[PDB]
Amino acid sequence: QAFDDDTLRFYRGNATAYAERQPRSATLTKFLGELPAGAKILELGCGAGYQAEAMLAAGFDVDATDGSPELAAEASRRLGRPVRTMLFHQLDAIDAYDAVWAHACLLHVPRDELADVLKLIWRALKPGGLFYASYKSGEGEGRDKLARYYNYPSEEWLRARYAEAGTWASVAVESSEGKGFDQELAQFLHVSVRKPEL
Ligand SMILES: C[S@@+](CC[C@H](N)C(=O)[O-])C[C@H]1O[C@@H](n2cnc3c(N)ncnc32)[C@H](O)[C@@H]1O
Repeated sequence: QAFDDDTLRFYRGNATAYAERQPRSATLTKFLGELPAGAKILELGCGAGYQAEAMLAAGFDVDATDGSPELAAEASRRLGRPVRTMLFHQLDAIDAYDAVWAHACLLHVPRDELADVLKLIWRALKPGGLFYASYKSGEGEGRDKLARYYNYPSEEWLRARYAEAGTWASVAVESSEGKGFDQELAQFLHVSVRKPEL
């Protein structure tokens, strides 16, 4: 399957504690700066909704979603708006979003299913749309002490999967250094791609 059960089970049993941590906004600010005001944005794996809240306040039309009903519930309370429950592989929209934001969530997709998920995102994006996704880098898939699955890919592996998923007009990648929820130091790869213009 395109999702890991124990990963989702972790978020559904630790939603209160996890909802207390706010993600860094550096890459979000850069992302929004590359979009027109009021852009239509789909957020995948929105978690507690901190970033969806920021995007909405910034004037964007955000369709926030998360695979965990528990976290989606927390996000809906924070946003005062509907945060729907949706697993990545359930996406089936076509040319509906100017951009897609997926912060530290597609890293939970089983390696063999990532390309297919990226293809769904390609289809959901409008021509010329921007898609950002961050991943925890590594040299092989694994699972942390909290039972969360990570695809732990290299930039080269990610680029190969993105190329198989579809034709991208451009692919930009930058890295950052930060501590994960498990308090372990980790490197994150931020992939920003553009869907070809009409
Ligand atoms: C590390 S959290 C990041 C939440 C957020 N974007 C942030 O940076 O705070 C990983 C997110 O991916 C979501 N999740 C895990 N598996 C997923 C799946 N297969 N479909 C969609 N959501 C999923 C989890 O519920 C969780 O909210």
